Amino acid sequence: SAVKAARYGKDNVRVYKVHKDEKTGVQTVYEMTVCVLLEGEIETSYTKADNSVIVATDSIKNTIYITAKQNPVTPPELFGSILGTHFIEKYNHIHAAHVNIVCHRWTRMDIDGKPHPHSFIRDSEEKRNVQVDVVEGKGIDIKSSLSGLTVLKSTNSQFWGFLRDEYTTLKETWDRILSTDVDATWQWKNFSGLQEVRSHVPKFDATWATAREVTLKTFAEDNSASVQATMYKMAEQILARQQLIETVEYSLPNKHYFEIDLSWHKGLQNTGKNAEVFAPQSDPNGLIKCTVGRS
Amino acid sequence: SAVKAARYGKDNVRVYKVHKDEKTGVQTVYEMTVCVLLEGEIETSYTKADNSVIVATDSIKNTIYITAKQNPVTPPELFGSILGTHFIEKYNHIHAAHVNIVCHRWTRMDIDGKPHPHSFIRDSEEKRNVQVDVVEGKGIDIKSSLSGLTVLKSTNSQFWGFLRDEYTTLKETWDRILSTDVDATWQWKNFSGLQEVRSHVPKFDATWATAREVTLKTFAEDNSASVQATMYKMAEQILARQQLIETVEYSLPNKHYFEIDLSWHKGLQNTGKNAEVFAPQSDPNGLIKCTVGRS
Amino acid sequence: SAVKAARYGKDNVRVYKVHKDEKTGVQTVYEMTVCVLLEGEIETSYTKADNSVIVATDSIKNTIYITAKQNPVTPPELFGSILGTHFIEKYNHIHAAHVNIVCHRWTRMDIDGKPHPHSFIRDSEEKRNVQVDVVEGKGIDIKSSLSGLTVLKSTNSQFWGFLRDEYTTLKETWDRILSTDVDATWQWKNFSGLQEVRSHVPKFDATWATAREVTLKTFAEDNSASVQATMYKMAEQILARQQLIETVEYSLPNKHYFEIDLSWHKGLQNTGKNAEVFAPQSDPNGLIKCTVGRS
Amino acid sequence: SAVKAARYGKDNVRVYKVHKDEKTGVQTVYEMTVCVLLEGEIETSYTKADNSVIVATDSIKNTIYITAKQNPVTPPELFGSILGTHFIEKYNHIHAAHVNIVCHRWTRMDIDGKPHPHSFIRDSEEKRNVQVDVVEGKGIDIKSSLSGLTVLKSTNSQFWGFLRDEYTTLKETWDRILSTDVDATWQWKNFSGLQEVRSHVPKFDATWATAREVTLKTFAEDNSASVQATMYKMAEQILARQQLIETVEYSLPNKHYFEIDLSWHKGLQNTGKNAEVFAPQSDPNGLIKCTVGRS
Ligand SMILES: O=c1[nH]c(=O)c2[nH]c(=O)[nH]c2[nH]1
Ligand SMILES: O=c1[nH]c(=O)c2[nH]c(=O)[nH]c2[nH]1
Ligand SMILES: O=c1[nH]c(=O)c2[nH]c(=O)[nH]c2[nH]1
Ligand SMILES: O=c1[nH]c(=O)c2[nH]c(=O)[nH]c2[nH]1
Ligand code: NA
Ligand code: NA
Ligand code: NA
Ligand code: NA
Repeated sequence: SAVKAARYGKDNVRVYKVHKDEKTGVQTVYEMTVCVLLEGEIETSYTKADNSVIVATDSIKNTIYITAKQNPVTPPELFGSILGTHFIEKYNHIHAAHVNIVCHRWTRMDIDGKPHPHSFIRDSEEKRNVQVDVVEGKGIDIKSSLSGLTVLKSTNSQFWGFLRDEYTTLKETWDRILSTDVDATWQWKNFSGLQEVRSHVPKFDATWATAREVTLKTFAEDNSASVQATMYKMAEQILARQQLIETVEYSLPNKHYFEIDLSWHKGLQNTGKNAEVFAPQSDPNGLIKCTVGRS
Repeated sequence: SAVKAARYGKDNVRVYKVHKDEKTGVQTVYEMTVCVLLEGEIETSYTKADNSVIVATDSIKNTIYITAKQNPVTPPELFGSILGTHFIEKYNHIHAAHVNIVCHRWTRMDIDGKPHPHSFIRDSEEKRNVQVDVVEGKGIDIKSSLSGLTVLKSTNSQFWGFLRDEYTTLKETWDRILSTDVDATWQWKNFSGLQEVRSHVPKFDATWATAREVTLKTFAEDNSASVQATMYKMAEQILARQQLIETVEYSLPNKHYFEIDLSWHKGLQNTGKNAEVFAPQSDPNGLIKCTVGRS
Repeated sequence: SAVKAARYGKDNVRVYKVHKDEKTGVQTVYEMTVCVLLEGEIETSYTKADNSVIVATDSIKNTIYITAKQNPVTPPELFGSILGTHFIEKYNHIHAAHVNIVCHRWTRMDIDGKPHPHSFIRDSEEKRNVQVDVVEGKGIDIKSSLSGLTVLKSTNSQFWGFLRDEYTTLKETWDRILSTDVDATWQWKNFSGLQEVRSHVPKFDATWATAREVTLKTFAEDNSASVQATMYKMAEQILARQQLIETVEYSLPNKHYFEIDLSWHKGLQNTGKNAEVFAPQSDPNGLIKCTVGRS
Repeated sequence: SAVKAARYGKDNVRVYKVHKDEKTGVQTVYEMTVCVLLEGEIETSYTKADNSVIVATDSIKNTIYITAKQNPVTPPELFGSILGTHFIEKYNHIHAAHVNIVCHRWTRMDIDGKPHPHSFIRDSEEKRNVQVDVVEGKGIDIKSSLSGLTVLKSTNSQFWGFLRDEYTTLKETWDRILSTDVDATWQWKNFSGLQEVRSHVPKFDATWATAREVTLKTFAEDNSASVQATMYKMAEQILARQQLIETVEYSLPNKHYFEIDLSWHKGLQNTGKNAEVFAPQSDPNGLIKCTVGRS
């Protein structure tokens, strides 16, 4: 037998960092969950019980904390690039580092219409994520995403005109509920190394903001023909607004809300134009994906 | 043997309702999870396989939907009272109904600074809950709560002056992080029946708003001596502002954030006044509770 | 305002203990999750920011580990009694201790038909739990339970003869699937203190075994008239077999499996006697409870 | 813009099937969760709001149930191949089908040492999974796996001889606890179509059994030098025993159990050879992966 691929590291490393402006007294917090997996000339650890080539995963953990202490942790695209570059530059035999970061929300509280200097609220489970692959001699590949953005619109969603055969029972409709959990990923052009990532630092936060804004506005305003059509509209607008992204990927469940026929009870009308009470379905769910690039 | 207590019903009933203003075109959605358990003269179902006394839990499910169709579902204190009263009035042998409702957030989206007429976002997993007990000949007992409100403050939390013995290793501190998940419950005076609940309907939403506001403001502004002291301050202010509540109950975990000593690495200073990077701890956690009433 | 009730402590304390027989070399492991909440003369911590009366929850955590080091951790009824008694005897002003323990399964592996001396498997998420309340001057109250025991029977479950009115759509049936998650609690007679708990130590493991055996055998062999009737049969047999228990409590969901009508497709027969493929329903679910004591 | 990739379908489709031997009366149940995603000439659904090319995901759901009614659902490698082949043969414009199946455990109960004819227990959350990719003109690719197999050994695990630099604090050890959640995947040689999958049907269950047996025996008996070395041993034995598998992939977390130093309390000895009580750590965790193929 032979080792065809191998990677190892530390997962689920929770990190908090605070910044304190001592001249205004305003504090700012950051909280993330980090995973770092390494690749390189490490097969003998597997095949020959040779631990001399292992950078202990405990040491990987320490390195994450030390790196956070000595460098900015925002935007996460930059922090992940710094972290990954460290491993490939420090260890001769380590040739690739894979960094995943999940950013948790801590939004400043407003007290009596004023932003509070050191108090925060978690306003949703939506996450801002990055995947950074640092590969010796091949630069830095970054994928940015938002996930866990849950939305619903109560009307201005349609689904008709689909294929009908002997497996089909679904009725066509011109007015339904649409709800989803948004997972959206934008893939950056390859960067040659950390200097080039630094040169583009302002683009990371602005592109995340744009992706979020485009997603919400398109969802709210599109008289949707299907999930497929709406998500394509989102992707094409993001691409038009940031030339340094190569592709946009959406993964959207269709979280179904079923009409409930009550006419068996005293002739109650609760379907079609009379539909007021619905049954949210936990499973199954549609799952729709697409990757959009430039022609 | 003998049956000492018994209750049965339907759990995890998901319900959506929409309201449509046809003159402005604005839509408003409500989504909840409902549980209904019944008590009464039903022991023979257990002891004698006598199903004639069982209101099927499937029928309980249908009744929830029909009741939502025919009545307002806000505020949840009212809906739960209506639902519970139905069972005890409709079935001679059913003497108590226990209704629990969890309200999920669907907050209207703002698009380009305007509130959107039919699009919504889940801005956090915080819930608004009610527990309504309807007991024949003893009125309606209501407990209202908010839960899942997650907050953090980065400073202006202290913990010193506690008991020190041979089991104690914890250092005193005058500056720490405080983070918690707020669980807060206010218990209403008993109501004689549904007429009296109706008479107080505006008090339910305003009291929820007050409890939320008092919790956030007290958390943000209190230079906290302990979790115990801060939560008492919250409870006493709520009681002072709504005479119809009898008690306020808080249940707060202390979600610990540990300092990380890095001095072993190149003499790095990351403790005390130099603390910038911390390790959020998933477990264990402190758990602090209290029930406050009027003297 | 006034403090009407208060308790505080440490939750989610994970503990492992190993026992090593150095003469046979066999090792035995135990793993649990522990919560300890205290009550007593502690109101001034809440009302007056007086921390002098607080036994720090960090110290409670240390005490759990020290107690596990110095005493047996099985059966959990004994360990919890020891732990709770410690707090009320050591601290004059602490008058009640509430201990909850969740026991996780580590079952010895059999390798080539031989029990392995130091290797274990988690064979299910079923838990063995205890709730121990130690109250100064009122002894020791213990509730033992098993939870997370998930079972299914494919036939020999019925449900007919229930109440039918204008809210009822459910069809009667003489052959259905029955599946549940068993939650079963037996409440011991009050014990006067730790000496009396020690005197009964062998009864704790045997009574847990009996409760488990009775539950599985009754579920498997009863031609069930309803969940209500089957659970009563379980409870009465447990009571008959351990005189020192006062009550038995069951809480059972009915996890529904729905028939799927396929006759719209090529006349396929998949209902009633022809039912082969079913749709497991995640929600809603029936919930059935009862407490049985002795006449 | 242009669509670079697209797939869509139904997720989280829960399915139960029963088999009844009417001559012995023994029943056998199967329960799974199924996902089916399709690819093909469907871009116009995204770009042009052309729903005529969409096989509705609701119809995909119906097809899963109908297919389960008309065909064996074991072994899952066969069922998934049948299901995927259906879509590419039935729809001219659908060229790839991706089927994922999760098999849930329902193990027959033994009552009084006899296997019960229709009663089952869920003995762990371990799953048996398959991923089947059916691609028009390129056959059938199958990946089989077991996941959620949680084990612990209390000794005969070591970790020393690793790289030590200024990021390293971890002590070497010759005796530690090792615990993991096993995720193991074996990739079958490509099959030309459904006829060839049928010809190998007995190999699927036997290879799953072998992979499970090899994993448990190797874990139990290996005096482990590291997670890396132990997992390689497992992979190489599986490859040696089934010539039709091309690669074996393991993904193993190292779920850490920390020693607790108690010497600060009355000189208690609980480290090294005296270690009896340990602290299970929920996070972070090591993560170790490798893919093994044949030289
Ligand atoms: O937007 C949708 N797309 C689909 O492909 C689909 N299929 C289905 O059943 N409902 C929907 N809705
Ligand atoms: O606010 C707190 N209260 C306590 O009772 C306690 N105990 C502890 O260890 N930390 C804290 N903090
Ligand atoms: O065993 C059952 N008990 C009930 O009370 C009930 N109600 C229902 O709809 N199904 C069942 N089944
Ligand atoms: O088996 C192990 N492998 C590692 O790579 C590692 N790293 C670490 O800190 N502990 C371990 N243990
Ligand atoms: Na390198
Ligand atoms: Na009544
Ligand atoms: Na005492
Ligand atoms: Na095809």
